[PDB]
Amino acid sequence: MIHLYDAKSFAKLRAAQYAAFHTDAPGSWFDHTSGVLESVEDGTPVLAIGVESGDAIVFDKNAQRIVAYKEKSVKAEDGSVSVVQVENGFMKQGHRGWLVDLTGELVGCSPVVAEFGGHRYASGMVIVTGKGNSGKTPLVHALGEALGGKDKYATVRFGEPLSGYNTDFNVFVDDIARAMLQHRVIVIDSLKNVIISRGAFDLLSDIGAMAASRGCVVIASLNPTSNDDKIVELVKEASRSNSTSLVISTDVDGEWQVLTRTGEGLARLTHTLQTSYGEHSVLTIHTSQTVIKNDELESVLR
Amino acid sequence: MIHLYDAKSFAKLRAAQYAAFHTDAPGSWFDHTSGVLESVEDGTPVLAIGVESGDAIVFDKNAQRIVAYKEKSVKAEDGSVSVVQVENGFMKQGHRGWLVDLTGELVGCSPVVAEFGGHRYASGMVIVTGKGNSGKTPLVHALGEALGGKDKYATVRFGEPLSGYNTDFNVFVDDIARAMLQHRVIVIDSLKNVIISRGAFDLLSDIGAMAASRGCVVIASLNPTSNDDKIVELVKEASRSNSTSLVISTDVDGEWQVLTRTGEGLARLTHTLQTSYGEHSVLTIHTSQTVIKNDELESVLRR
Amino acid sequence: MIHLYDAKSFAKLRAAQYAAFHTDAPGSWFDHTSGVLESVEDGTPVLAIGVESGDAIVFDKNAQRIVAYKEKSVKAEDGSVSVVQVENGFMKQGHRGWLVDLTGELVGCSPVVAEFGGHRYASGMVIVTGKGNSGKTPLVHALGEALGGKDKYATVRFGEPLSGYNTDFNVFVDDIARAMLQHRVIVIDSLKNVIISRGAFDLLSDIGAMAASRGCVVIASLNPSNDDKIVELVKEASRSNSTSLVISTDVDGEWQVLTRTGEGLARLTHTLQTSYGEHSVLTIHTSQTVIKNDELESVLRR
Amino acid sequence: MIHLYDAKSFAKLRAAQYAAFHTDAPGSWFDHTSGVLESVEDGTPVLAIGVESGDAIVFDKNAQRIVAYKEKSVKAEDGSVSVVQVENGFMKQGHRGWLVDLTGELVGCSPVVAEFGGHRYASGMVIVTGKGNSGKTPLVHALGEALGGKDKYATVRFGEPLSGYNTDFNVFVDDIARAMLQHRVIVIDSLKNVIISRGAFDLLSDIGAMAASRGCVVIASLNPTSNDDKIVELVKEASRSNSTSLVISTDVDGEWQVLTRTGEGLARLTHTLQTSYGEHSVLTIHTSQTVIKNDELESVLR
Amino acid sequence: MIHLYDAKSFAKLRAAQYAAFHTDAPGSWFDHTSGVLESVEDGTPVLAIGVESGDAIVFDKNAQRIVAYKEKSVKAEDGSVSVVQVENGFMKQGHRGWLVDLTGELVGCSPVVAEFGGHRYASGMVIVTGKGNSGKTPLVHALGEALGGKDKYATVRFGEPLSGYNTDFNVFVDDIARAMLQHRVIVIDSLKNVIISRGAFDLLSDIGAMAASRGCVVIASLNPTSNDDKIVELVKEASRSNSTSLVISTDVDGEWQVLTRTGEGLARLTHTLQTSYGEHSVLTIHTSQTVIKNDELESVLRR
Amino acid sequence: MIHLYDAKSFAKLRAAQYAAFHTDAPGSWFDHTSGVLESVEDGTPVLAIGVESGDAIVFDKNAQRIVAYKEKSVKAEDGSVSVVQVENGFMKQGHRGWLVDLTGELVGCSPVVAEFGGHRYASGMVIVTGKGNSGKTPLVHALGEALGGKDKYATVRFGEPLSGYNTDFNVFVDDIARAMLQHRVIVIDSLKNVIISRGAFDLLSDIGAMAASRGCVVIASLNPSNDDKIVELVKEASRSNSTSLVISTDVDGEWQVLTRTGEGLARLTHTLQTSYGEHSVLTIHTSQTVIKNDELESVLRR
Ligand SMILES: Nc1ncnc2c1ncn2[C@@H]1O[C@H](COP(=O)(O)CP(=O)(O)OP(=O)(O)O)[C@@H](O)[C@H]1O
Ligand SMILES: Nc1ncnc2c1ncn2[C@@H]1O[C@H](COP(=O)(O)CP(=O)(O)OP(=O)(O)O)[C@@H](O)[C@H]1O
Ligand SMILES: Nc1ncnc2c1ncn2[C@@H]1O[C@H](COP(=O)(O)CP(=O)(O)OP(=O)(O)O)[C@@H](O)[C@H]1O
Ligand SMILES: Nc1ncnc2c1ncn2[C@@H]1O[C@H](COP(=O)(O)CP(=O)(O)OP(=O)(O)O)[C@@H](O)[C@H]1O
Ligand SMILES: Nc1ncnc2c1ncn2[C@@H]1O[C@H](COP(=O)(O)CP(=O)(O)OP(=O)(O)O)[C@@H](O)[C@H]1O
Ligand SMILES: Nc1ncnc2c1ncn2[C@@H]1O[C@H](COP(=O)(O)CP(=O)(O)OP(=O)(O)O)[C@@H](O)[C@H]1O
Repeated sequence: MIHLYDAKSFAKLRAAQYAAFHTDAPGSWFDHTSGVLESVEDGTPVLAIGVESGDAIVFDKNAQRIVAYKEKSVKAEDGSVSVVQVENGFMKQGHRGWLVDLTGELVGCSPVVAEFGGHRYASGMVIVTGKGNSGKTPLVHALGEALGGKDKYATVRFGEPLSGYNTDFNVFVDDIARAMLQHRVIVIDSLKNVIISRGAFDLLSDIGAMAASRGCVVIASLNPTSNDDKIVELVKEASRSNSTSLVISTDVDGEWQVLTRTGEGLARLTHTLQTSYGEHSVLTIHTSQTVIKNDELESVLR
Repeated sequence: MIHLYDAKSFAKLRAAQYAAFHTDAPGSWFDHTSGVLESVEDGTPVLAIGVESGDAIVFDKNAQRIVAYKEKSVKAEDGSVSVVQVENGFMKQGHRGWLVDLTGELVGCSPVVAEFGGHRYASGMVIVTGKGNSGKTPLVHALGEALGGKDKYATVRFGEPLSGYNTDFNVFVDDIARAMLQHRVIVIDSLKNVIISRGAFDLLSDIGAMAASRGCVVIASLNPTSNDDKIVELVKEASRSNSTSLVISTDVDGEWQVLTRTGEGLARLTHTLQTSYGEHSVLTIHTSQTVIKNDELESVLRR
Repeated sequence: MIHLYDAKSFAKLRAAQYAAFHTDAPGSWFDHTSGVLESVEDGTPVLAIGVESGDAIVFDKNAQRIVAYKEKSVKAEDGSVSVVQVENGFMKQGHRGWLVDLTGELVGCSPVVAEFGGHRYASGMVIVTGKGNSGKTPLVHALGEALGGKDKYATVRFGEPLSGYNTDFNVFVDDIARAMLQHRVIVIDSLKNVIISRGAFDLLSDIGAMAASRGCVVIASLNPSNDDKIVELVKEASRSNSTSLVISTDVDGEWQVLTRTGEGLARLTHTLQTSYGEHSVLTIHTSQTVIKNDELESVLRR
Repeated sequence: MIHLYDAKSFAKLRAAQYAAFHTDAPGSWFDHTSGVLESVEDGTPVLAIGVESGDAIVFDKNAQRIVAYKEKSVKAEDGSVSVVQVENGFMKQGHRGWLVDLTGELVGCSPVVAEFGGHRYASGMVIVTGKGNSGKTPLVHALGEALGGKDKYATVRFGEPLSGYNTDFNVFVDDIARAMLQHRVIVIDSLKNVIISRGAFDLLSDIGAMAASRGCVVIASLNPTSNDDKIVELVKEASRSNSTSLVISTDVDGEWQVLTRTGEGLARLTHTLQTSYGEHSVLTIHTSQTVIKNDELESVLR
Repeated sequence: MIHLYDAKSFAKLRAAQYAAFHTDAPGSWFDHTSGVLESVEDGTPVLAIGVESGDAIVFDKNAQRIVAYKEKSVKAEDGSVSVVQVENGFMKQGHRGWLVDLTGELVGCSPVVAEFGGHRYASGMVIVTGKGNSGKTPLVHALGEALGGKDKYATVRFGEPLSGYNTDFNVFVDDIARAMLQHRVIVIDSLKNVIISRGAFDLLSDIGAMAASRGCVVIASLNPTSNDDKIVELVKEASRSNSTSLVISTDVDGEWQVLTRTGEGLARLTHTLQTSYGEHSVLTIHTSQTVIKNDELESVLRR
Repeated sequence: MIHLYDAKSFAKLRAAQYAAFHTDAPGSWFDHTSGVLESVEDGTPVLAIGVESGDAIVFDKNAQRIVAYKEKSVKAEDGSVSVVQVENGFMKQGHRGWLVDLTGELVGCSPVVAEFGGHRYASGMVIVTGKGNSGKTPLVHALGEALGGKDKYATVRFGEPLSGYNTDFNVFVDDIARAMLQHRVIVIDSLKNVIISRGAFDLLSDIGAMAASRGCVVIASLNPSNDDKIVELVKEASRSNSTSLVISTDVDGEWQVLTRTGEGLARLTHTLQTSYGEHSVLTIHTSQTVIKNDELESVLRR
């Protein structure tokens, strides 16, 4: 819905947005939204996500896909009406994203998902990428472990010529839906095959906001291997604007720069990570706030 | 409809167009068109806007979407007939835009929406853009507040990987329709995701005229930072010709140039704004008439 | 239909074409075709024009749109049959353009629409364009007034972010149809939004011939963007879709008018001076040379 | 159909092909094929041509369009079966082109259509084109007159912003069909608007063979005005390979080079024309065999 | 179907493939496959080829097109099932190409179609092409005559602005189907108009294998004289990989180089031809074994 | 399905992935998955693969295509539901790939398919490619023989102008399905014709994972044309759609083998020598080092 503001209520929102990342307890937003999801009546649609064609499939609070749901209308606070109808497995009426209000008056946040090694990490989508020798798959799994902390992290596998990997996009979004409904920390290997169908475009534009509204983090690897002007700019756009955070490799092997958006038109934060390998190529991130401007960001985006 | 003119009636129109921006009371056009909207019979379609596919959804005066409306014909002054029919939520007959006459004989106006810091601002669409370090989201909200004045301004959120943001285009146009039906000052964050489907193209071409006819201002942020020849020229065209005003960043951080179209084939006006940040990144525009030619405009249009 | 010629009847046509522009009374062709239109039986289709999709809508002599019309066949002089049928608002059978013969044996003309300041102006489409500081919207309205003379000129508004402007292409062609059925002098602001759907392409290719056959003039502004696809389409429309061309020059206020006088005839050029009065109203100052194709192509660069 | 050959019967064909251009009486082939057309039973389809969509409309021997025709099968000499069926104005079964055998065993010819000023001219399509100041519309009409000789030549008008011009492609092909069924010499002004829909592509590939099989000549003007690599190469291909002859302007104003294909894999012939203008821009070709190689042809094709 | 191999049975195949070109009697494969075709039951589909749309039309052993054929299933040796069904003139089930096994265990062959002037020529598709002054149409007819020897060669005409030429693609493939069902030596003039619809793409990819499996040769002219990067690379690909042999003109007028694939991953053979013209432009090839590497091939492929 | 991990269970997986390539008995994974396939109930769908259109055909354990199969739902361990339905030969519900779990908890492996000449070879897809004089078809057959060892290898033929070759894509995928259901070592000649329809794109993205999950190896030849669109698609398929890469070098007869050993594991390189015998039969001469991404990208240029 839309929101009305004056000087006073806008200052309150900016202060609440600041708190969502800087002062709130790591993972609290996730716990809150779980409660919201739990309070929903049984079989009521909570989430819809786009399939390859651009149609959308719909899920309830138990990550069960809904085949049939009679049309129902909900009048929101602003006066706008939300209609939802599902027929033969697909959304007849409604929109893509959260079909129930997870956020209320609190929007444009970057809720804090976890803290690790003296740094706070944002929910939403984190894109792991860059050129050079530093490996992306070992990094996503190490971050997934670290930010999961006490909790296990979920791995969604997609589009690699290795054993057990799904290559069907429609199963991919079904995995992603379920992961976001049930887990705070999610890893995606890999995002290469989506980078084009309507579903693939829908996902790039939908997932960061879906994740941020849930308070979960989706950590996807994206190898920018191609030299093609069409596809390489789509990697830059997804890295710059479709993602909530960006983890990118550097000149020095093992080293990475993390770029975090802290909220709606707020300062973007940067820090550096050191890493090293153990047995069977398991990566560990070494444990032991500065802002970045847009000219620094565009320089890094190469 | 079409309008017939001679030397005498054309001079009258140019003089009335001048008044709409230069002399009329800020926000008066908006108040007028509200009255017009209020006088419409209940459930009668007043506005239609295009969805992703290029179909269109339709609304009444209370920003309520219309599912069913029997075909009805209205004979305008020029002799042209307007037909409107809605079936299963979508427009079967009719056009995109205002389905009732908000403007009458007064066309090509650029109605003054507000005054702030010694400068008058136009209704229609304002595109906020440019390259460099100066931030666009803090600027749209500051302008939204300033031009709202005594009134609150409405925020439509779209296509950012942050909490509570809608990313479905069909909900976006539903938010925009409602905002324009009910508020003088509107902010859009952000216009990146529309910049391509028929709906997205329809919106770029429809919104400025919709806004200007209502006497409300839509203030949209558009980051041009990507470097593809296809998409960058579409940002220039939208900035040059789809927008009623243009707010663009400069070399000096915090500083912006405002370029305003004052009316149908009238002089384009430029002025400069200074800004600074307060607590939690809230931007304030500092408080305390010159024309710009097309070669100056094209020079500025490079970013 | 098709026309058969020998040396003698071809010389007659060239002489009649010469007269249509050079010697006939300004506006006489328009008056003639009005009479033709008036003589048509009531509700009989006279004009069809293409909508966004490439379908076409149809009108009668009173600029009223026709929803239903039973199939009817007309055998022309050459033996060719013209069939017209309208169903549910759209043309089922027939063609785009004038559905009744306005021209007879007299074709490839550039009928003279008006005279002003010692120069004759052609009916058909006039494209107003060029780069630099000289303004196009003030010029189309000044020309519209001047060529209207004793008569008012009709303004069709399209695709500008200003109050009261239509942005729906289907209403645009409905305005244009009506203007051409009822007025000698027509202004279009602006042609930028058509410059792509089938309707938009149909209009660029249809309007000059529609106008020239009626003996009315359509004066459209077209601001010429730096994309190779779109810029060449502006050159083609300026070179070959238009009957006349009005283009700005180095000196502010000054314009060159390039007029096609008929089917494979000499193209004529002259110069205009202009200045502004109050509320930005433009006046054209009151007080025959041919142009070759190498001069034309030189001028066509902007 | 297909044709079987040995050394002896192939030499006979080459000798008969030589005769079709070099020794046969000008216009004889046209007279022959008229007789063939006349001998066909009434209402039997003789010609089908493609409309904008790629569907095709069909005609009988009197250039009357056929709405309905029951499926009929004809067993040719080679054993191949030709099926023709027309329903609701369009071809349900059959092919584009001549639906009856005009040529028999005699194929790959360039039948001589006329003789004028000491030179023989081929039937098929003649494309008139080139850059520079020499005008194309005056030239097509002068050639149309000259090659028509005792007979009038037919003019098909298409896609110019002048009075009486059709701009609907479906009417254009209906005019062309009729012209070819009833006249030896045909002029087309202009071919710019086809140069893209399936019909337009079909026409470029169909018309030369249709014309050559009838023994009529279609003389089309094509202004190569565009500077676009996509469209300019399509003008070169149409000029090189879709046309039977090529008339192209030169450096010297008034002067043209005619390039004629004399038959299936035969020598291409070149000659030069002088021209000048009279009253109301009527062009006269001045009255008072050499082969061209492929490297000379490609040089000229610029 | 698929084929299983070990070292021993693979060596046998390579030796049999060698024989198909090098030692077998010229035209013997064609005679064999005729016998196979003759043994088929009446009206049973033997060949399907793609039309402009990508649908396919089907023929029997007498080159008669089939309108109706009830679904029938055939279990091959490998266990795979071939289903064929024709309805309303078009293939409802089945594939493009030979609908009956012409080849059995002997695959990847390159069967010898004829011998002329001390050189053996392969069945399959021969593309005649190149730039310069040497003419392609006189060459295809001369080769057609020479390789036909005692037998007449069939000419399929397509897409030239000359008398009696078909320009409809659907008739073209009907001519080609019939020619391949009934003749060892076939000429196509010209392949320019296919060089894009699904049928045209299907044909480029289907014809060489169809011809090679029959043991007939299709000799097509392809003028590459146009200069567009999209279309010129498609001429190179068709010349390099869609054709079984390649005949290409050289610097010296009248002279041509023939490049022959002798079999599945075997050595490619090159030789040179001299030619001259007689009466009414009839070309004669003058009468009285070396391998070419891929770098030599790619060098030659530039035109 | 998705998999949950902590530090401990992730280390176990990496150790199991290491074993799948490095320590497990060559071909053991293939033998296991055969057993799995054998245990399936008769006529139950086990594999679906995409046809030219993007629809998919489905097979059972005996490589017999399924025309009809009533909708059936299977609840997996993670809670996700797999639905399969086949109607009129095509998949109505379900996904592309293995329709039964071949891999369980063990995913992202590169199961060892064979050992030959002191080196271990991975299942999945091996792309054989490169520029220069070294021949690809003789190499795929030599590798097919060598890795087959005691077992015969299956050859799928596609898109060459030679006798007995299929050129229909729908038969190609039917051959591939069957080969993978029944054989450990598979050769494909050739992959040029797929390199574009939805099926062709689906296959490039599906085959490596299908093969790796089965524990069979598909060895395809791909000759790399000088078009920027198509050449980058060859690089992407070589870099990321394939499990291993065999590429020719400067020295004739010599090849470099690049092997992915598992999910985000070290890529291994070794060199092969070859020579020809009689009738062009190639023999690979009988008698671990890692490669970095900058070395890989250097090699990827051809
Ligand atoms: N023990 C070890 N020591 C150093 N580097 C290692 C390692 N194990 C794995 N890596 C690194 O991890 C990389 C593999 O991860 P990525 O960079 O994501 C490419 P990928 O995922 O294997 O395939 P892709 O290119 O298709 O995505 C290897 O190239 C290697 O540099
Ligand atoms: N306290 C502060 N001081 C200086 N600049 C600030 C600030 N708070 C916010 N900003 C500026 O606000 C900008 C954020 O808005 P923008 O960059 O214009 C659009 P966005 O929110 O980054 O979406 P995008 O990344 O998809 O473009 C930053 O570039 C930053 O420079
Ligand atoms: N009084 C005045 N003095 C000088 N120039 C004037 C003027 N009034 C108007 N103009 C010129 O006329 C121009 C307006 O017409 P145009 O620019 O050609 C159409 P536009 O308003 O830019 O809409 P567009 O987006 O379709 O181009 C202005 O740029 C201005 O320079
Ligand atoms: N009396 C005369 N003397 C010399 N040249 C003349 C002439 N009358 C006509 N022409 C020539 O004929 C030309 C017109 O024919 P074309 O070259 O075919 C262009 P067009 O047909 O007028 O428009 P197009 O460019 O849309 O096809 C003029 O440009 C002029 O050069
Ligand atoms: N008597 C003769 N002497 C020399 N060359 C001859 C000849 N007769 C014919 N030719 C050659 O045969 C060629 C004609 O065939 P090609 O050019 O290869 C295909 P085409 O018939 O021209 O169709 P295209 O123009 O669509 O390519 C001419 O280029 C010409 O050089
Ligand atoms: N006895 C031999 N000695 C040397 N080289 C041989 C040979 N036998 C075969 N070759 C080489 O192997 C190559 C054949 O395999 P490739 O070229 O890689 C596939 P192709 O036959 O060109 O079909 P393609 O069109 O799919 O590329 C020949 O170019 C040849 O150089």
